[PDB]
Amino acid sequence: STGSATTTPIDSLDDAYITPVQIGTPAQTLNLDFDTGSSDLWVFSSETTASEVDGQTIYTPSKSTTAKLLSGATWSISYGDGSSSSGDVYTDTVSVGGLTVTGQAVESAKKVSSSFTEDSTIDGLLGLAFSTLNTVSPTQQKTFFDNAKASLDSPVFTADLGYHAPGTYNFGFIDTTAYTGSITYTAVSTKQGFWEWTSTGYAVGSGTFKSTSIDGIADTGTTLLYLPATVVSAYWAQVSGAKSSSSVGGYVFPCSATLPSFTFGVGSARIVIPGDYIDFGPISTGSSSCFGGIQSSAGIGINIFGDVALKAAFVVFNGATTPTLGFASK
Repeated sequence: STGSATTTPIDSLDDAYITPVQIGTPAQTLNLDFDTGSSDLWVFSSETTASEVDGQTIYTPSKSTTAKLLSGATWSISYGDGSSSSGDVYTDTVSVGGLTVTGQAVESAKKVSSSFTEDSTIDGLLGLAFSTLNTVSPTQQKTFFDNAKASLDSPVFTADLGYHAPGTYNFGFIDTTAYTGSITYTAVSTKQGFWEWTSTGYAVGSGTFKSTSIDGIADTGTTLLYLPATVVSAYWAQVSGAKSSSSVGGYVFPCSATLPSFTFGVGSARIVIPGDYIDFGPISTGSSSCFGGIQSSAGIGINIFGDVALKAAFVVFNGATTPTLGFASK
């Protein structure tokens, strides 16, 4: 089997992407944030505290003839941005782009943190990291991809995120028309539960490529590109007026600036992020200070190839017995 679904930016900055997901019988369609940096499929639901729902579409398990409570199971998650959610668990039928999994753990939120409530466009998350990170207790549950894998034509999914435009998540096949050139594959460590890999270096604008190993994770659920402070300083030094602002929380630059591109290495190959992709707009409405899309990871503990980087590529998440990542230009 295969599946194919369009993913759509939630706003004009590409802050996140939502993909329609069918849950239950009859289907309840929720727009989920597919997140290769986490491993829980959780949804706003009829069980979510009413004051914490503000415009999201909810899953109502009592209206699904295929829903079953997973007795005793609870979940609780905290993300790198400080947000969180928790609740209980049902199993139900879940379909993405025509690919159906029966008995998928659907984690129903009883509580969500304010950032989720305040984002009416995201009805939940669909995790695509390794199932070892799944938070369900006392019996850890498998991701949608893990459950689907054996049925797929090939044990892979691909992320093709758009710049200010829709893109595609495919399951079970490589669309060879969706990228240019060849796909360069690179080794993955699953030791932290992430799609963790090592970039071979970087360049700023038309500058020379610096060969240096940068370990990080491919994370569709993170907006920006978080890299070591040395790398980030080298980038923003090429933007007149750019500076790191403790009060704003990162590098800012004059909105009148033209940003240079940023290149990252994948083996001997190179992925070029156009300068425009690094502009995240005014820090507040009407400001002439703009927020940068490349930020320091120094306070995170891990480097994160978030959407800024991933949307410059066609990305293969190869879930074979030894997983690997593939990147192509597009």
